[PDB]
Amino acid sequence: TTVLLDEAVNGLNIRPDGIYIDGTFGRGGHSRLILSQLGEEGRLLAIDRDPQAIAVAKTIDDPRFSIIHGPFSALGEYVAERDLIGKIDGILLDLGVSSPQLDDAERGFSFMRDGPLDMRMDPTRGQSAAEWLQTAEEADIAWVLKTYGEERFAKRIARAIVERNREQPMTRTKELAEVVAAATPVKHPATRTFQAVRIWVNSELEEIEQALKSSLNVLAPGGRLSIISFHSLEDRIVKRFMRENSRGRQLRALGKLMPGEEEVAENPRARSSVLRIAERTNA
Amino acid sequence: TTVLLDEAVNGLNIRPDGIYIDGTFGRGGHSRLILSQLGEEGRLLAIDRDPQAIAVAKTIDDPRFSIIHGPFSALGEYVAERDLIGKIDGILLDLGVSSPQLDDAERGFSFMRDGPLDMRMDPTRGQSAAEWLQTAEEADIAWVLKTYGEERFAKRIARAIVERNREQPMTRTKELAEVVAAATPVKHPATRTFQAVRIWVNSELEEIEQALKSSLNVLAPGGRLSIISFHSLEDRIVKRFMRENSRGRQLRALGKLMPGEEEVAENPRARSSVLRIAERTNA
Ligand SMILES: C[S@@+](CC[C@H](N)C(=O)[O-])C[C@H]1O[C@@H](n2cnc3c(N)ncnc32)[C@H](O)[C@@H]1O
Ligand SMILES: C[S@@+](CC[C@H](N)C(=O)[O-])C[C@H]1O[C@@H](n2cnc3c(N)ncnc32)[C@H](O)[C@@H]1O
Ligand SMILES: Nc1ccn([C@@H]2O[C@H](CO)[C@@H](O)[C@H]2O)c(=O)n1
Ligand SMILES: Nc1ccn([C@@H]2O[C@H](CO)[C@@H](O)[C@H]2O)c(=O)n1
Repeated sequence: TTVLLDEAVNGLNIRPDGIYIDGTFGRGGHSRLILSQLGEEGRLLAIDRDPQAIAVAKTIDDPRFSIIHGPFSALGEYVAERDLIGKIDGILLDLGVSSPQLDDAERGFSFMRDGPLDMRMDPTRGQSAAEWLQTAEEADIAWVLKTYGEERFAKRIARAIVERNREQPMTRTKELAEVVAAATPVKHPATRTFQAVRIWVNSELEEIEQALKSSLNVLAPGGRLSIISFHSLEDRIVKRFMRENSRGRQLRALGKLMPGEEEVAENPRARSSVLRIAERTNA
Repeated sequence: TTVLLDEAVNGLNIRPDGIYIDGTFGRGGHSRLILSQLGEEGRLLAIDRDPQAIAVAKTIDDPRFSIIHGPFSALGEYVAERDLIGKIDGILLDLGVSSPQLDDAERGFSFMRDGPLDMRMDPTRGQSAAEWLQTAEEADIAWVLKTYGEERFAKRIARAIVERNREQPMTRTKELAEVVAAATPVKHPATRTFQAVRIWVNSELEEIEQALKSSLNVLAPGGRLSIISFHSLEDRIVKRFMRENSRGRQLRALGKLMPGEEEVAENPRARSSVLRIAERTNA
């Protein structure tokens, strides 16, 4: 069994007639897993901001299942639209990018394979990486790199980026990667930068914050939160939130699980993953 | 699934040909569960200081299984006796009393049903509760009550106990319970006292400390620690130990799980249980 799949689903404490949210449908792994544990009175409501994820979800032929296209920050609204306030028995969030977003160079997440410098989980709307970098001030880019990338060279990288875009506007991931490599002495030099930019383009951290906030208001008594963070910056947020809300009383923190050596050798990208689980009290 | 059984066993990350220790055999629940996941090359070594537990283990007819009668603090020695140093793939400890110890009034753990004031997990040796209380100084008893019981009234309770034993030596659990109730104003008054005395008679906290210490030396690379604490005083120890030894590098802490509302309503005594999991690194 794995932390990432088996433990995360366990965390939801599924009952057959319960009502669950998969806030990060992706390719339906968790969703299918949850559905297989639901009875005929069970209900699964799924969310994803990525159209391709919606395209997968669309094919699921189950009257108990539905999908919403939008950010999981609007979780509270979705639940209100359906008069489900206080009737959610579990919310699962499997945070970060999907494998298709990573593997399809055209989605523009990769500095390894060339593609449009995009980085949007939802390319239907909002500002792309290229546009953001094309308009942003040096100080802005620097702050993004330091805060979301933990990039020591944020200032010089931001400088080099601004200069480049002043002279020859960047449009492709490989251009960005090459500018970052050049700007830095000498892992790959552009990794943290790409993470920082991605996190900015997608508001990933604030998204998590807002979803966690709304979760308290939508959960039934005994309702579960089962949240997988991909890396430290997300996890910091999940931990802070569970800590603040369980000390005293609206939540009871039920703990935290990380993948062992075997699971990480089996799956490399699980390296920094952290599952956290909590439960809505009666307060 | 439960934290107490399913999650704890998951924590061991069992491979079919691995070598595991169940340090708290009890009635063989975990042991049977582990065995069912072992192949023909697998090995389970079990420990318990309680003869009745040995009497259960004895009936298990499996060449892969063996039982040792002694404190789990001697874990390191047992493993050395068998030339298994560095070859243990997992150690499970399910801490505290067994249900039979609780339910059999004659074992003298209960202030509800009368029995000999004993409280020994291993009645074959060591000093009983009655003997300890019969010889101990007021200040000693007081310290035990405060530290292991978190009993506010430790001083007056210790005083009353000393006086009682000076006049009419206590020999039965109900005598102790009545003395404690009388000594205190007015839950049940004797609960914390009984816990404190039990913990002293059995050295439960130091036992845990020593076993954790030896575990580092016996574990193979990737070897697991899966430890269930029954209450806060044990858990404090497990947490401290995993924290100290994973910051920097001999252990990697893999997290912590607590039972949710449902599991605690299903099982009352799981109320304060905490599962912690770790893994031996290569250091
Ligand atoms: C790590 S994948 C989850 C994969 C899924 N658990 C599975 O088994 O296939 C994360 C998914 O959540 C989506 N996502 C990430 N953040 C989101 C957000 N803030 N709002 C809506 N969807 C989001 C991504 O588009 C991606 O498809
Ligand atoms: C909570 S019961 C474990 C029950 C077991 N997990 C099962 O499934 O049946 C704890 C057992 O561990 C034993 N035990 C507790 N502390 C011990 C110690 N320090 N050394 C050896 N055995 C101990 C007790 O005698 C008791 O039988
Ligand atoms: N609608 C929007 C979207 C993005 N921004 C960008 O936010 C950054 C603030 O550090 C700056 O980089 C700024 O360009 C904005 O100002 N308005
Ligand atoms: N072999 C032993 C066993 C127990 N004790 C008891 O340990 C307590 C120290 O606070 C005191 O209560 C003391 O009686 C001891 O001194 N020697």
